[PDB]
Amino acid sequence: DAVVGHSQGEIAAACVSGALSLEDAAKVVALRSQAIAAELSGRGGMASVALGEDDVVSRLVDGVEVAAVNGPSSVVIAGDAHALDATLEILSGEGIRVRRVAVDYASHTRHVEDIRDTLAETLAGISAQAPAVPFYSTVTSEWVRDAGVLDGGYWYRNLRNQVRFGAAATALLEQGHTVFVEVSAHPVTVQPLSELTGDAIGTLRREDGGLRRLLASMGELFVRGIDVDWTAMVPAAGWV
Repeated sequence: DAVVGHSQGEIAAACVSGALSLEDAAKVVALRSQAIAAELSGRGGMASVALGEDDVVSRLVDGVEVAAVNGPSSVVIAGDAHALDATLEILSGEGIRVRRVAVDYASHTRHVEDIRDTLAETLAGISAQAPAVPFYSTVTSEWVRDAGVLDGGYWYRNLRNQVRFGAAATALLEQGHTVFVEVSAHPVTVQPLSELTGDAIGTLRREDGGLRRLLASMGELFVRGIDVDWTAMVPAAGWV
């Protein structure tokens, strides 16, 4: 009924939602990942401060901007490494649970304002068709129902401007959406979503990326209430 994601998590959230062709989505993601590797590395990092937007912004130092609004009680910060170290020392002095994440590239900050023309050149005219499944956008916080509009400009803007995940999730909850199926190799968006709605199922986990975890996630989705076609996994046999 909809597919949601965060930044890079919005790539295939636009691919299988009827808003991207497979080949051009592959082109987009290859260019994005190579651009991230080439330039953004060694220019910052993410630190999760286990507080909401107001609490973290009351303590935000210069040079660091809120990475995204992930929830009224969970907001990550991103900025220059020295300011991150100072803010983390201050937070530890305050005793608030704060956790770095080993990211060498500062994402969705001022650093993105330098290679914008590169993304514009590389992502010009990508076949991002009109979504047969309408994804409520997060850059502008409204449903997009046009064909060919979603070019590399909004992709760069998602890569640059702060993502309003909390507002988008609240709007989706208020518009009747309840089931949030988190699909990745390890849960990252489950915690915030679950603290907001209490219904979140992750697909894979660390060290358990085999078939068994896939069937477990499918079973969780099936027991949640949605119907799944189990006949594909198991073929026919004799009478028992």
